[PDB]
Amino acid sequence: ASLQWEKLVKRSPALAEVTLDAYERTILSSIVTPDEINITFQDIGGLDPLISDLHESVIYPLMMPEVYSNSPLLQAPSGVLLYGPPGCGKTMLAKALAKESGANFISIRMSSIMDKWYGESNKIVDAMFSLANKLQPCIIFIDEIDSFLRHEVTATLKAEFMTLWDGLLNNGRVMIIGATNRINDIDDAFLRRLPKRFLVSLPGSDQRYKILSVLLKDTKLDEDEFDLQLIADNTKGFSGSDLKELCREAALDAAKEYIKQKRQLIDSGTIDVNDTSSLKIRPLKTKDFTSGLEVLFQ
Amino acid sequence: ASLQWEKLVKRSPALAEVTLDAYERTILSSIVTPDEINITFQDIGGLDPLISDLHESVIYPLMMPEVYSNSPLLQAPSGVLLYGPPGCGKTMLAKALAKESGANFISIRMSSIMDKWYGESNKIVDAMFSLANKLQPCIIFIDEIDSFLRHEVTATLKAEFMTLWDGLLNNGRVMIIGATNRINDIDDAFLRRLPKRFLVSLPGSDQRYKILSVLLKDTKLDEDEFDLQLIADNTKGFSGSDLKELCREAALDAAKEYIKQKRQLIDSGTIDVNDTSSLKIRPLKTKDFTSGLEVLFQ
Repeated sequence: ASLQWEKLVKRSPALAEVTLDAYERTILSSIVTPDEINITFQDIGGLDPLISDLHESVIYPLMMPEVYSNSPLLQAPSGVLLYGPPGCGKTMLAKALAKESGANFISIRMSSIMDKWYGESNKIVDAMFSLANKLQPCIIFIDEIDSFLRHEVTATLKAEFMTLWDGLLNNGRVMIIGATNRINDIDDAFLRRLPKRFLVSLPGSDQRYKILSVLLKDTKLDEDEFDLQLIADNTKGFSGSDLKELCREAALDAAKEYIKQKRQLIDSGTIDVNDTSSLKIRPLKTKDFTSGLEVLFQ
Repeated sequence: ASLQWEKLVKRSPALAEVTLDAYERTILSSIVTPDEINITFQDIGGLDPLISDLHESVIYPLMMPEVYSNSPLLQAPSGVLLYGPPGCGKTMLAKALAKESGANFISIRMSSIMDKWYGESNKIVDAMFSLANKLQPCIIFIDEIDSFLRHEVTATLKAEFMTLWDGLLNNGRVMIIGATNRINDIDDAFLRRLPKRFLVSLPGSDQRYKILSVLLKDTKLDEDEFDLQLIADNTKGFSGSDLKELCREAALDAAKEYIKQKRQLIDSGTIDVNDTSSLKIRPLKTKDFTSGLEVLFQ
């Protein structure tokens, strides 16, 4: 990949004094430079509500890293998450972000890494954070982040990757951008590291139907008094993560009745404190979702 | 501590079949049972805006752990943070929370642990999560969490403690409650693990003055056009974390002028892209804080 290295050397003259190692050369082919990206923000319609926040969170820290590294009150986010329903253009938006900020772009395909290296894959993940640190400003892009790193070997890679992710905290020039269609399926350990999340677009009635179906797939619903279609039709403006909060509020309403009757039995001397009794959290109803619809504004 | 163990055995009869180890017996003295706590919510005035959220986040998961462990849509928070200005009663509120929910209460004094054990302190921290798991429901209380675990030895304890903190995620019966007067000084790795944060009370004008003073202690302020007292007097309703967002917005306004003039110089061919020029992020002014005052509502 001597041809790839010669171009990045001419862009920043200080790069010719840098030496890669054996594992970093193999990943050098996976690097996309800003002049190779073909898409801009102009080619993407509907970014008007996001342009301002995208600059403050992504574009400015990459173009202007001296300010965030010199100012205590200014910090670049550890990771940025772009999410929306299927067909919102999350992958092209990340490429536009890379070109709009003049930063390099590396797209991790963990399956492509794992299938080629197996047990040696952690050295490829490690040599990729160092390579992104050398080719700064560099955007580490993780598409379909909900499935990123799913047995016991895949758990070793997670603990290693999170250590590397927290390592670039003191680094305004390296950014991790995640993209997903299933925000509710993102590992909680990832979401803790994505402080900035950008809603690309809203899900339609059919998409909100499927989101609620997956959210309630292991929850006991009422055989008579439950209506998925009515709930999905009256949740316009709800995102995937807003619908999860609606299901959380619905289950909370039933759990309140549960603990109210449980206290009534204990405070009336009916049952023991540790007594297992007839108390089972009741199946959810349509009213629990209709009566918790204002969770969207919280 | 055979006397302490006999009381906890009579409260829950299944506990007499449990065996502690050598390190867990030493911590058994540090356990406070609900009948030893003397304070309730009635003895604390001003909790009316917080009572509802305190139940959903702390009291209900501890009294009703079978529901959160049986319901996928219901999860107990990993950690809860109680914060407010000095004199808000954060420590007594955590004790009221423990008594109101009938859970055991262990107060970690890391200095008391470190001073007694030094290098063996990690085994005491480890034997304390297991002891809280056995004496469930148990509240792990961390007061003055901003100073919790601050050289290289104190970093080993952090990585160990965070591993234990993430270990009790699958545990509705063990909760970590942190308290602080300096929320802006909390380690970011802690804040990522405190999803629920309860504002006990608001800081007064004098307290908002000191908060802004510490926040801006390393930031270049204008010699003529800066007024701390005016900003502190007109930030009523701002918390400690809201004042940090105000300082973040102020520094953002100056950084916008910086990157605007930087682009003007590059787009006019005046300077090189990597040219170090006369561009220095300008000292903050009073107007940057007055013009970013609506960050409180975001």
